[PDB]
Amino acid sequence: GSLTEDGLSYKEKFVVRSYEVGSNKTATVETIANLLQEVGCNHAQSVGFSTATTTTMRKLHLIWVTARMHIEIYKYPAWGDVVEIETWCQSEGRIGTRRDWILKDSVTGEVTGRATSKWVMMNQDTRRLQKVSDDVRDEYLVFCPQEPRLAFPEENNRSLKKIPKLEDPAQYSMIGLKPRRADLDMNQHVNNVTYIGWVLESIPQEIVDTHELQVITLDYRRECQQDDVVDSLTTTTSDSQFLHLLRLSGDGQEINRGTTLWRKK
Amino acid sequence: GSLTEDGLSYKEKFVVRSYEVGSNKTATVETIANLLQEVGCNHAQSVGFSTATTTTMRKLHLIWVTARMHIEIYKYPAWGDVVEIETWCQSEGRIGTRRDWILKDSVTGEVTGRATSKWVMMNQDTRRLQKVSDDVRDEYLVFCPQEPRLAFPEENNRSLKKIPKLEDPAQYSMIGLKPRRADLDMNQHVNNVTYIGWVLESIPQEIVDTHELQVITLDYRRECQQDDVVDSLTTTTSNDSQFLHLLRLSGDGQEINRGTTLWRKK
Ligand SMILES: Nc1noc2ccccc12
Ligand SMILES: Nc1noc2ccccc12
Ligand SMILES: Nc1noc2ccccc12
Ligand SMILES: Nc1noc2ccccc12
Repeated sequence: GSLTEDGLSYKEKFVVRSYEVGSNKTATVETIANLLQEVGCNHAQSVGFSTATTTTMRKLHLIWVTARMHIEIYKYPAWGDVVEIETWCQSEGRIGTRRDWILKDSVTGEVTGRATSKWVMMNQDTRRLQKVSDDVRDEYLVFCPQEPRLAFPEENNRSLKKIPKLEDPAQYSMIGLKPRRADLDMNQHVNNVTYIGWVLESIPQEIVDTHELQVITLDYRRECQQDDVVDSLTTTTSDSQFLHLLRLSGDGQEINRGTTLWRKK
Repeated sequence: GSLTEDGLSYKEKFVVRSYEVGSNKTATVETIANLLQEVGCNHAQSVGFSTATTTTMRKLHLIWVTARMHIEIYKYPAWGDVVEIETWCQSEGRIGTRRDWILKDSVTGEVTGRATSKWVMMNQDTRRLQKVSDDVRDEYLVFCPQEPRLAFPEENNRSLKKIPKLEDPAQYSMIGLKPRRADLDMNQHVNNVTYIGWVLESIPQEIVDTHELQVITLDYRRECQQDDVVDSLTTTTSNDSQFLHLLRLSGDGQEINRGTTLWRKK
């Protein structure tokens, strides 16, 4: 992979692996989400982030945390295909930052997918959110394009729509989901992609067999600890559309809410 | 990746990814096992296997299934490091075939790991095992070296040791493990690497925090179906710690796997 000529975005090519594909022999949405996080990490490393916190963030024990992930796939790359992904960051004032991605077929150059994410600053010890200071902002502004560059430019598009809370009883559910060591990242926290997999666990297999996932929007509210147990709830709201909720199996504390849009194969 | 000059083995280089590493910022044994299966698939594709069954196997509805996996790691590659893996197959008569792997640091060229696996032929529909026929053997012999080439050449080496059955009560356990869609392969069967992860779930976190996994041997006896629930059992059998492992169905206690692990103090 490499930073582009202007040093304001990063591109990397990936060959889809045998274990990364589903029954259609194309990459799963979890493989795509893993590749988006990989190209994001390689981008941070390439612009100087130590092995993505700035000097002032490390001093104040502050970290970036995902608030929302939104992915739209037009065509999933097949096993053996090369997919090229370009990513960049942009500040959205004191609220936080946005990381965007564009996925392309390396052979044709056509856009096969796009993604966007909202990141907020959190104190790693107290878990208190807080806005972005001018000192922190000034440290990372030099790595972002200044004119707006949006993967989702359309005025008030799917990536920015408010998501309601699923009301009991859910139409479908998958209960007692627990993370194993492979679900954790290098910091022993549950990987963000695991939550996407858990959301998808409550979609009936008949939908997965006759449809392709087109759009997924996920809000992150609270993290699942290594010893927590999760229930995944889904209700049809309609192409098929679903409303999703992940909550702790015991007291019902919300961890995530989301929506999915599926296209008939 | 590419077949070597003689066309009897295959090599591929991998850059270790950020999500593929554990708390030590080096690749997990499950990432290594996934890379071994990836280089194995690329080897089958390179020698002509359709997207690894031969013409006669497809006609008879026969497939290769793993009976045993054995992995020994000297050094786990760090995040961003390039690891080179070489793999080859050898027939072991009518019993089945063996696939071996060698892992190397691409920068130094030193051997950082090795692995070996035993594969048996099974009818896809009835699940009945069988010896390999001469017709099937003749179709894949041309892709294997004829002189023995062993990743584990040693005399009474660990890769061929018989594994006993763990007796209740287990010292440690992790109950109610279920596969999710990411645990399935392109044929909707549980991926072999998932079973390694489930075995490791019952190792106490204190061992994982103070030791590095050196050797893992796993026998495969029965597959976990998409709607089955598994219990992972572990008992210490021992600077080094050794454990005996058992995976069984949560309900009736039907064995799916048995294994052993060897851990060295960090
Ligand atoms: N999950 C991630 N997407 O982009 C990133 C950039 C730096 C670190 C983590 C990520
Ligand atoms: N990892 C990063 N690359 O560019 C950035 C700009 C702002 C915040 C983080 C990053
Ligand atoms: N899991 C595997 N290791 O090697 C292989 C070769 C062909 C197909 C599957 C595998
Ligand atoms: N996938 C394969 N590459 O070489 C082989 C030799 C024997 C059996 C299978 C394979």
